[PDB]
Amino acid sequence: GFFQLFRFSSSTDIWLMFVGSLCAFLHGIAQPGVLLIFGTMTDVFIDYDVELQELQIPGKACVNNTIVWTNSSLNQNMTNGTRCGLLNIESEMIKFASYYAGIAVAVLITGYIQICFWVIAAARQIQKMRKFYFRRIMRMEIGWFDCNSVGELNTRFSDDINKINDAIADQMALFIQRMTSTICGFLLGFFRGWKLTLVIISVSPLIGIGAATIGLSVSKFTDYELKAYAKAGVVADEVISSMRTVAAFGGEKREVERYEKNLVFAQRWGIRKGIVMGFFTGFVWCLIFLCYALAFWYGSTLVLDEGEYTPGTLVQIFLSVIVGALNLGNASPCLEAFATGRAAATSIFETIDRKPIIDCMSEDGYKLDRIKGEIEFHNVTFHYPSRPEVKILNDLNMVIKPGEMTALVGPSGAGKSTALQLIQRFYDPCEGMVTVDGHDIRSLNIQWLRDQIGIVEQEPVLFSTTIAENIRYGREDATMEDIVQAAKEANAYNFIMDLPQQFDTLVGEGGGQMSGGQKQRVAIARALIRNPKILLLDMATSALDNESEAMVQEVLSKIQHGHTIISVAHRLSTVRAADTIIGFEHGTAVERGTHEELLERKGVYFTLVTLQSQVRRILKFSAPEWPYMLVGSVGAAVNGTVTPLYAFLFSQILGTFSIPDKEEQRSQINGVCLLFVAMGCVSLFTQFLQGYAFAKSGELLTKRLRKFGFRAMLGQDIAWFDDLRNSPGALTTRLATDASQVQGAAGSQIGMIVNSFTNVTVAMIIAFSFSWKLSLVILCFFPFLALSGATQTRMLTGFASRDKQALEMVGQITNEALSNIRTVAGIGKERRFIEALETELEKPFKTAIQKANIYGFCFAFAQCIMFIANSASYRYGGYLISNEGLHFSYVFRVISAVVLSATALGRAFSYTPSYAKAKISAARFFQLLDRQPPISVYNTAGEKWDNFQGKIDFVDCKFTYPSRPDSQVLNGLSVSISPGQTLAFVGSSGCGKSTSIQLLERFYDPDQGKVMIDGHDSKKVNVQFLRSNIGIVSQEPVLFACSIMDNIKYGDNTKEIPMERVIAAAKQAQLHDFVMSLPEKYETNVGSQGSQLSRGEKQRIAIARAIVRDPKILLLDEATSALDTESEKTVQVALDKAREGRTCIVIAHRLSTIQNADIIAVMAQGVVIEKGTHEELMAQKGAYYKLVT
Ligand SMILES: C[C@H](CCC(=O)NCCS(=O)(=O)O)[C@H]1CC[C@H]2[C@@H]3[C@H](O)C[C@@H]4C[C@H](O)CC[C@]4(C)[C@H]3C[C@H](O)[C@]12C
Ligand SMILES: C[C@H](CCC(=O)NCCS(=O)(=O)O)[C@H]1CC[C@H]2[C@@H]3[C@H](O)C[C@@H]4C[C@H](O)CC[C@]4(C)[C@H]3C[C@H](O)[C@]12C
Repeated sequence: GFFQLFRFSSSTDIWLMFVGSLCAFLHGIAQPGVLLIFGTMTDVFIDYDVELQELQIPGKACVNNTIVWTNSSLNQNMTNGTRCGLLNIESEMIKFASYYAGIAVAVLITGYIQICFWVIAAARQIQKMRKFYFRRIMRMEIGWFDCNSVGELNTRFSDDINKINDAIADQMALFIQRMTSTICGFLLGFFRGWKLTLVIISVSPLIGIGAATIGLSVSKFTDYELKAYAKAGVVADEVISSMRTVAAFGGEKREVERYEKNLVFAQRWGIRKGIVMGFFTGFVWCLIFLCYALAFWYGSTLVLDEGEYTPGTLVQIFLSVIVGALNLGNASPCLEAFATGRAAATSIFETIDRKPIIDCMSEDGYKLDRIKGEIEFHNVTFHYPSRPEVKILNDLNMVIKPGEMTALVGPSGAGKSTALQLIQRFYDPCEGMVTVDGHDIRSLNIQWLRDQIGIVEQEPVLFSTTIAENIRYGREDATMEDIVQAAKEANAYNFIMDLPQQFDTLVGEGGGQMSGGQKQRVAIARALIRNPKILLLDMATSALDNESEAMVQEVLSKIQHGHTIISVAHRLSTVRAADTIIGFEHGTAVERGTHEELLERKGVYFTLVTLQSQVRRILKFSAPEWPYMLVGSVGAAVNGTVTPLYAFLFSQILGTFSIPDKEEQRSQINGVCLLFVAMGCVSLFTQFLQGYAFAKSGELLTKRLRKFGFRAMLGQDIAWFDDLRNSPGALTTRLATDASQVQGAAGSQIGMIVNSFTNVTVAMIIAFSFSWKLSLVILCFFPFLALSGATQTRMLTGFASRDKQALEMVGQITNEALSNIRTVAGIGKERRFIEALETELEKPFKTAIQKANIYGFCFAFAQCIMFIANSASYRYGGYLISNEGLHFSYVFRVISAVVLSATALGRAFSYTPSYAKAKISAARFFQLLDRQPPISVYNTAGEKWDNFQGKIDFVDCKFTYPSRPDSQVLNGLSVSISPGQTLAFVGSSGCGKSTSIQLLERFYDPDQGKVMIDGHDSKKVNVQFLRSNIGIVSQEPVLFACSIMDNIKYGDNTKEIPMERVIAAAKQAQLHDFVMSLPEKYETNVGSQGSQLSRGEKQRIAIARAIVRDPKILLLDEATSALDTESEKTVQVALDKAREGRTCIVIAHRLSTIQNADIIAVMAQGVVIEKGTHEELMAQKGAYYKLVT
């Protein structure tokens, strides 16, 4: 519902929203209410000019000029005596100039209450809706998190509640003043004259449809432009990310064709954005100017003869129906903000109240002292609440006698993580209650249950604090003398001394965190500090480095002793010294014995061991765009004069109700309300042209500035893609958003700087030609009105709404308590993370009570400055009607041409992309285009034409990784070759040998120690002619968003694009029978949407992508890392076939790949020591000799 968004309001938060309600009803009557003054004020100007200029003729009775020449100082001689000083102008303008000055004060102080008492009174609810939501989201099960994301529960905390902030706070008071001004705008048009407002009201829904689709079409075309660019920004976001393989196959010159062709969709919603917002700006415009010629043409007849409308109330019923039909349609961009919020709060308001099964309640249970360490599982059966169509635990039965160890052993997945997880009560058994020393796991306090058990996880995860209270989370009572007791027994005390500081070393997450073998040593102290009676460690040393494996398993196996331990094993050589291994095969704990009762029986421990335990820059660049920017700047000089030519002409029709002969008010008033018809029906056209051409110039620019941008980003060094800051998740935001900022320094500045030069010139010239002594009063208020035109269209600096970067500290304390929810529930309490959010949630609240009276202020001073500009300048205008002798038509033409072009000179300076961020956004593309990287594909290709035959010979290759500071030395070595053999590097692990063959292409170059191709050097061997003859294969395979054949097709775009060699390399590369076992012949699309392949049998595409070429050197760099050796043997047949006449370098990490082939040189320092074939690894140690020793 919608009025259910107002729930979380205390009693002091419904009165703070009610004095803002009747100050938004009371501000919202002054916009048609001030027409009551201007109605009756242009009638006292015009009842004075009649008796002035009728006295300006010595005509009819000159012995008594009707009344005038002092016939009021007599006694009773005035039978018609109105033509005297009855109508004193100067004493009447003071009776009007203090009418505006009262509205100016009573709209400054109610335009401040209505928008300070709705941003305060609705940034006080969200501090309570973003707080109940996080308190009940932590009391869920663990099962509710298994079918919800982390990234979906983190846009429903900062991106979704920021939509029911926009519906409650700002757009509600600023709605109800746009609704009580379109009620009083029509009703104060009826009560004056009923028949003269009924004709205008028939076109009044046509002026309001057209002005409700300008506001509703700015914030609705950003749904399309994100959804019409990203059909093409998913092509150049999967080439920059997979950048190693587009280089080595040479598809640089053609990949930008598949991005240029996909790009015109952004070129089409850009041109149909400056038409719809362009044409409908004219269709409002024309319909105002054609409506002035309907209330002054047919409205003249009623005031010309009828007489039942003085000409004041002919411009007062008319200007109040117009201003009550703009404000009707203008309340539609905020009647969208109500329904965006209403539809998007159904997910928050559901999660606030669910009351699920297990939680943090301290009532319903039986707290039980003296647990004797009894664990019992009755006959259970279990289902995950994500994939419920399986019985994971199939009728389990196990007992755990207290005192000593207990194992739990499976083949590969039998009771991997679920069987150890029921006992600390994360999930519930649907049958078979499980019990601990009497009564079962339910009917107990969960706060009591989770204090005995202490778990050691698979992976170590640590919170962002320091190592003092990263241990103190378990059992908060314990002291600094007592933490170190567990910090030594877990063997971190020798890490306490050798540390840059003691007990405050902020290396939790925002510091330099250490290795997993010394992160696992922190969690043991968290589990020992609480004095537990149960232990549970589930593959503790699983994802870490095996050097640490020795010392951390000594702490579990030998140091820990004294009570129950239920510990599974990463490998069974550790769990041999056990009490009762209760391992199993499927679902039911079958063995229940030691290794000697299974010396005669099968089990899964006596089974498994036999197979495992055996600016001028822009305009010159926008060169072909001279026709559109010229027709767009002739059409921007005609609708820049329509703002000061209206004011020259409205005061013309407002003066010719003071021409004395009654017939002249039928043909002078008709030949001026005919110029409005030629002013609307032109500005319906030229407003369209000024919007069409400038959304075609700067659109066809920014389609072309992406094509030149994406080529000169593609063909460069590999050594700056892997630079630190411009990572491929943040380079394609420089090419999506940042390439449209340049549009505001060529195309659209011309439509502001010539739409202002023929605006604030023709307005001054009309102003200064008539009354230069009145034009200097109102021109003092001139800068303060361009602020009321730049705020009327509303993105003034004064919104202060880019304080999202104070919600990032809130957005990190909510992520490190929800992305690791396994280790918060099972360890200690989540009570601190429902006290470390609610502390932190003050700093965005204080910056939404400091914004609530700056946007509160500058909304009112940009609303009371026109009403005081007419107060100090109609006042002085009456000083000149009566004393200095000018006409009354020359006040309306001077006071209204510098304010009618003072609001339009600031309304057009907010509809233009700013210029500060467009003179530097085009200053980083113009350096990206004009950049000369030292190695690149686009070079004029020389230094070529050598018949290769793979004679690639190394001489002392010292290397650095000269971009990323990984080391200062990578291993220098020198290996020669003859064509047809192997280099076969095996040895060190970290960046020593694989760098040297990632060096092999034109990727990196040696600073020293130059290499040869055929006696040449790889600074004077070109990139294009070398790379035709290599063949690489990578570690992670990557296949593009195409079919099976098309990636096989992708191997060579250099030649005539082959079909003939796919058949010859189908049965060679061992895919000829898997390409026939498919749902379709070759159109199996495996990119992003179809059924995904296995990496173990995607390698067979990754090898086969190379061999469609005619390579002279292979680069078999680190394939075949599939963890199932059945599928490894399938591709191991495939690597053996890509040989017999081709140079190879195969690293062969798993040593069964080929051994007797050729030399083995690299080592830990990588020095060439063994230039020898495989028979020389007996007297000196080699690859196989180390693992057998
Ligand atoms: C009629 C309005 C003036 C009354 C007013 O001040 N309302 C309160 C201001 S708000 O609640 O804070 O927006 C103004 C404000 C916004 C104006 C519109 C917007 O500026 C959008 C375009 C701008 C074009 O230059 C003219 C047509 C137009 C479609 C404008 C017509 C008209 O002058 C509007 C509708
Ligand atoms: C007259 C209307 C209300 C403001 C006003 O001038 N009232 C005079 C009384 S007082 O001084 O406030 O006392 C305003 C509101 C919207 C305005 C119109 C819109 O801004 C659209 C265009 C804008 C062009 O610059 C001028 C013509 C015009 C068609 C405007 C004429 C006039 O200024 C309108 C109709």
